[PDB]
Amino acid sequence: ADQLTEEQIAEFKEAFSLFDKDGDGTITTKELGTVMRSLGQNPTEAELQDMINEVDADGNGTIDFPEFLTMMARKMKDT
Repeated sequence: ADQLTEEQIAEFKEAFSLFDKDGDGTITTKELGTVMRSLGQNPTEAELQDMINEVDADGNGTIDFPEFLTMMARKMKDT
């Protein structure tokens, strides 16, 4: 299940909404670094490339909404 407070989801929606202007909820991997920067997050370039190559398995250059959300959960020290 989600491990994010419901109020945080409102902000997360507005950040993704400004970039998923493609119309069905997809963002490009070239702007992938930009959405996280708008949210105030700057991870290592090594992590940036790795989180992209795990989900962009078909190399289509697009990332769907739940994939990006999974990666944002996966980078923490879980319990």
